[PDB]
Amino acid sequence: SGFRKMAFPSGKVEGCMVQVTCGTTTLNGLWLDDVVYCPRHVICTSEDMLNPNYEDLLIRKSNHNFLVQAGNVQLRVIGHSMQNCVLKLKVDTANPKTPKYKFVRIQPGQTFSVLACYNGSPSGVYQCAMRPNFTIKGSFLPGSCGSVGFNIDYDCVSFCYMHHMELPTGVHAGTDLEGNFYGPFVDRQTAQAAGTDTTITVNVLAWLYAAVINGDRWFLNRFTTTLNDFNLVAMKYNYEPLTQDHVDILGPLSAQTGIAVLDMCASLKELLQNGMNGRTILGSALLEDEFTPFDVVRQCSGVTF
Amino acid sequence: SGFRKMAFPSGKVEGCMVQVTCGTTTLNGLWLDDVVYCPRHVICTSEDMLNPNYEDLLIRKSNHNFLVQAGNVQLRVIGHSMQNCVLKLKVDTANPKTPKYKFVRIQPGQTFSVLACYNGSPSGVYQCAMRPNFTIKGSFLPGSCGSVGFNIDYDCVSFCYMHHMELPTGVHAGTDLEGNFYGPFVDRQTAQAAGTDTTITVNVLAWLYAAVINGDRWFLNRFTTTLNDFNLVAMKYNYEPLTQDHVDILGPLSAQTGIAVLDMCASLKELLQNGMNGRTILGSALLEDEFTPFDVVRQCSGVTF
Ligand SMILES: *[C@@](O)(CO)[C@H](C[C@@H]1CCNC1=O)NC(=O)[C@H](CC(C)C)NC(=O)c1cc2c(OC)cccc2[nH]1
Ligand SMILES: *[C@@](O)(CO)[C@H](C[C@@H]1CCNC1=O)NC(=O)[C@H](CC(C)C)NC(=O)c1cc2c(OC)cccc2[nH]1
Repeated sequence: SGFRKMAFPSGKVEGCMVQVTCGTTTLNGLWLDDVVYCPRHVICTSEDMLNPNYEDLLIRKSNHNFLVQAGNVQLRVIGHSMQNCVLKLKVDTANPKTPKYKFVRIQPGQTFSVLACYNGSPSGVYQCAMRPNFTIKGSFLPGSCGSVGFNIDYDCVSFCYMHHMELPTGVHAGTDLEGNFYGPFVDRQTAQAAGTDTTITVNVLAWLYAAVINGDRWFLNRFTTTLNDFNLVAMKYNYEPLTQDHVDILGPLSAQTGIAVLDMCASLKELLQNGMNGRTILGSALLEDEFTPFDVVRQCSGVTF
Repeated sequence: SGFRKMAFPSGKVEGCMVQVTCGTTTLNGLWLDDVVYCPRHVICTSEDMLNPNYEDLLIRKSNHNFLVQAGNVQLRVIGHSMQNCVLKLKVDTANPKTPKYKFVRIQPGQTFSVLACYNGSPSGVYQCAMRPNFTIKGSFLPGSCGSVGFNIDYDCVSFCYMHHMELPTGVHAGTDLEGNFYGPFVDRQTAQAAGTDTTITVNVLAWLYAAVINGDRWFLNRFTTTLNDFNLVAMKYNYEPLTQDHVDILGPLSAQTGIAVLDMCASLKELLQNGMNGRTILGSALLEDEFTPFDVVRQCSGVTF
């Protein structure tokens, strides 16, 4: 039993974390096979960051301009290409620690593990969720650019995020491993705001099932609601609408506890209208939306990786 | 910026997790060099765990009664012995992924990272804190015995916890890597109850320092107390008394903010006596206690490994 914010074991990613230096800028790279992936603004100077023409700046660079570091071993760049905001540095040596990998673009509401890195060395691992406004509530310091977000299925690591910047509100934005930004953000040194951030509803419902599975039942009530009537109240409190797919995903959680999904919705409806009155749920004074139904099932059901 | 629970990179510990089977019972083991460490109750069947005589059970066990597997590959046991509640199995092969390691016994309040494992395959990693009643509020499922808790100091990995059981209350208990239980618990199929939990006072002070390092400093009292006077008032609110390593460990955080430890102690006593009056600190208004002063230094500074 128990329920913690759990990230995937990071060992498969640590073997790919390298250091990419170009000029006087240093960030992190992901060394898969004979390619090294890193944010493209490593090639930028301090003056270039304001308004960078990247294909312009990239054409003015060469292979020997990039300093790639893997441990205490300098990796030689034998070629360079650019895919959106991601730089691709081909090297002479392949990574023996390359796992089975894939490049996916997660949908908002999904979760992934972040391996915070500085100068190509892993600092810490933690779990994030892609918020509906395509930002993440991460923990990043200058030099964390190039850190990747990931999920592991069987022995396959599915990369989905690369860190790029920090918004003025403390949240963070980045790209997938193809270079496409999550959200309306761009890789320039400007103050960028995001859209209004809604609450991932189906994540809150799975979190409540996790509390019931762990013996916390103070929030349940003897009422039920229709899917539309719940979405009507949920929309009023800036919650994403619950879909028939979301209800289907919560199926196993409803089966284990015997509480219908539409029953849990009446509890979340009550919680939004009345508050928690100073009590806690799973030790939290707030409604938590950073756990997917899989995250709860993989913990509470007993699934292992 | 961004502050959240952050676990150590689990790669170095991943390469030390193995499977230990005795008859029909399977748990997890820690393989460092040519010795595998695991809970001693692996030599038990279902009815053996009720009232086990561990010295009498080990006398009827041989080296070939032990199945040690790295993945699916078996490591032959060339020697077995017992230290308290852990089992030591000498293996014919030395682990090439063995890092520089240590066996340490941590104090209630210190944090570590748990790498949850099932059948020798790491499942997830999360940060825990040792509660003052010597339990941990973990997240374990059947087959998780042998999962280790650890801290990383530079290139050294310090092992400090080996999981053993789950209390009726939902929390968990275990031993260090020397076999000695944390608390008054024993490895048996017995209903065991921990003592009354308290708040890790040194950890809320580091968290208040973490808030001061950022924006929130609204709770600064401009008052002081003696170490003795605060300890007497803190115990009246189910808070742990401050020891000596507590005051000295808060040193770097006090020098960074210029706010003395005893000055911060009076700010916290003001928050215990009159509450927070609907004000929030670092987001959640719940007085977090699972961040050590190192967790603040390590996160706010970007210490890598
Ligand atoms: C990378 O590590 C550098 O390659 C760095 C990581 C973030 C900054 C510190 N903490 C982080 O998460 N990324 C940046 O510094 C980026 C630069 C590229 C072009 C994206 N810039 C920002 O994150 C940034 C710039 C500004 C700003 O200007 C003006 C004004 C307000 C906020 C802001 N964030
Ligand atoms: C290990 O996997 C056993 O190898 C197992 C892990 C716990 C069980 C599931 N989740 C866990 O954290 N450990 C145990 O089963 C131990 C075995 C002891 C050390 C011999 N037992 C318990 O954790 C346990 C026993 C009892 C109990 O009795 C009956 C009554 C109430 C709670 C309880 N927990």
